[PDB]
Amino acid sequence: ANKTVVVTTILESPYVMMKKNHEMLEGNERYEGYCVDLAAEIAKHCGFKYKLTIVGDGKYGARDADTKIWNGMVGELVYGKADIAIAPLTITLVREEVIDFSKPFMSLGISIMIKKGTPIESAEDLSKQTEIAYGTLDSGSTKEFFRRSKIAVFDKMWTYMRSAEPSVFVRTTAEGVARVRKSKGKYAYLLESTMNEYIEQRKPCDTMKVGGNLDSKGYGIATPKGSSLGTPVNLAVLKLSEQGVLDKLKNKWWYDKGECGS
Ligand SMILES: CC(C)S(=O)(=O)NC[C@H](C)c1ccc(-c2ccc([C@@H](C)CNS(=O)(=O)C(C)C)cc2)cc1
Ligand SMILES: C=C(C)[C@H]1CN[C@H](C(=O)O)[C@H]1CC(=O)O
Repeated sequence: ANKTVVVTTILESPYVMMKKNHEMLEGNERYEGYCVDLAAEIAKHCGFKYKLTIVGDGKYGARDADTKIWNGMVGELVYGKADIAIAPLTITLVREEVIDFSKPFMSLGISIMIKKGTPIESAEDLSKQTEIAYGTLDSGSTKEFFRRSKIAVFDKMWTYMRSAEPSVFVRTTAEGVARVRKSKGKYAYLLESTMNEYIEQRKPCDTMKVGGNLDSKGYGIATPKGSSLGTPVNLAVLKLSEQGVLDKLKNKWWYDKGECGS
């Protein structure tokens, strides 16, 4: 018999956040956000009951080089702790080797966030100077993009980033944004275009996404290999795409209540 599906997700705005009064609420109603709405829609279309759970270690999915153990949401799928991950989980080769990804439900690319007024318009711009420091998260797909790259500009940027003092890496999105804002234009934060756009729409409206994206990829819903859930989840993403629901949800959580005008 079918079971209540365990959905692993993560606290990251505007994808998932706890409602302000979550202590007096229970279960799935404790949370709100893009991925909460998406989870609800996927569950509706696939006809399953589910329980939203926040990933234990608060990570996305990387494999320890020594222990070979997978962490984060990917880890929870791999080790049978959860049935599906619904989050801004970037589709990458190393992850798709061990879990199944649906077709992407949101597009994004690595992008540059600057404090307004920063004389930077592209990654090449960053790569040609040191006055304005720049960095990525200390773990995740962006950092890996830089570590792995064979492209000259990106390789130059990685070389700079790994040796820059003090460390140009940050541990959370909030930290990157905060560093940008506090640095009077002396720090630029490399982050997924989706988060960049989100933050750009929030007071005090002092950040800006600049330039084209450095790459082009997507977020996908993840399930363990051979899961019975994989096919219907994928078909559900397809259907929600074609009926305009994904566009509607992104507008809902990104732009509808934007605080920085039009
Ligand atoms: C990791 C990469 C291989 S990738 O991200 O999968 N594709 C690379 C290529 C540049 C690319 C990157 C992103 C997208 C893209 C296009 C659309 C979407 C959403 C809106 C819908 N995805 S869908 O499968 O086309 C749809 C019919 C449900 C999400 C991602 C399409 C192609
Ligand atoms: C927010 C985090 C740490 C996640 C979100 N997507 C990327 C991932 O799935 O690895 C990470 C962001 C990044 O690497 O810039």
